[PDB]
Amino acid sequence: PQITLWKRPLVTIRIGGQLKEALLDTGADDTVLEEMNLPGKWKPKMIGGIGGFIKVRQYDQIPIEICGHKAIGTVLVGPTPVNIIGRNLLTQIGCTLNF
Amino acid sequence: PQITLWKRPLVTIRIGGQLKEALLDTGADDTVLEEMNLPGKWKPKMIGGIGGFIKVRQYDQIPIEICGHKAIGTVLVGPTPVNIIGRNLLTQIGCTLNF
Ligand SMILES: CC[C@H](C)CN(C[C@@H](O)[C@H](Cc1ccccc1)NC(=O)O[C@H]1CO[C@H]2OCC[C@H]21)S(=O)(=O)c1ccc(N)cc1
Repeated sequence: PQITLWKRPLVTIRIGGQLKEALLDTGADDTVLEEMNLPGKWKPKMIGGIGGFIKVRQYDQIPIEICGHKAIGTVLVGPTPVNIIGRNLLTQIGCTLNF
Repeated sequence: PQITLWKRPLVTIRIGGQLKEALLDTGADDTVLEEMNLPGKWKPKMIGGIGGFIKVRQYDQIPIEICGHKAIGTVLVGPTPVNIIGRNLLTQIGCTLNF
């Protein structure tokens, strides 16, 4: 689709058989999801945002269907204000900015 | 233009003197710029993201040129690590997400 920006670009994602709303966030290098259970090994990591640093759990090679488009990549789980889809997965679904 | 997301979507903006590099950020509701001493009235505000909140000064009706496109609107100013062009101005320069 083409998504305009008068409203937040929120879309439905499917991860681990669950449906969630997430924000298409071109300002995010990484994909960061609110606290949830994902299977498999994870690694403790830290990331910084506008307000400072948080601790996250890094899950590698996780499938997510974003608005009908398949991605398989790194997902960070931690205390983000909202689920964000960052550039690591936006590139996989062929997302660009246009003006 | 079309901007892929392999790299951070940084572009040149102008606000007065001062050309700056800023992120075209679909995840930011409002534009937030690094500390700078703008003229005019303003109001304090707190904006939240990963890590928590920062305090900013909200200036209204500030003209900004973004990649040669004219925009005018709210510009938040505070201790952000990166200059961020948010949705309030992205719509003004005709910017969409496409995939
Ligand atoms: C609530 C949604 C989202 C977290 C809001 N943020 C915009 C976001 O694009 C920031 C923009 C941002 C970029 C870089 C530093 C700080 C902020 N990115 C971000 O936090 O990304 C993190 C995930 O990947 C990593 O890559 C960048 C930092 C990490 S924000 O910076 O906090 C923000 C919040 C409110 C306004 N008005 C403007 C900006």
